[PDB]
Amino acid sequence: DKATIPSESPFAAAEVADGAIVVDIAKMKYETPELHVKVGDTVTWINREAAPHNVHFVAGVLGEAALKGPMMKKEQAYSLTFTEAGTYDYHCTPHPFMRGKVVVE
Ligand SMILES: [Cu+]
Repeated sequence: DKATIPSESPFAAAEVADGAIVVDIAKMKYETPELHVKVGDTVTWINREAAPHNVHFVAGVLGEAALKGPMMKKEQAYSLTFTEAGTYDYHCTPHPFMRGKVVVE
């Protein structure tokens, strides 16, 4: 695999780690839709909206299986720690017009 999951389920926005890089989910978009990070960085998405949102990487992107992130309620967060260089596309399962990518250098 190319990422580890610190918390399998969402956690409170106010619990976000120091050093995490944050991507806000607001205005029905990933507000940083192309994020560039380094190997070993933790990316945290935060849902600012009432509707649930997640991040979803299809099979073969972060590893063999799809990574279907948990549904984040309003003011919840979810993190992934990227361990290998690559370009990792994702989308929102309930709202698949929402697209993003993490580029790990
Ligand atoms: Cu979404």
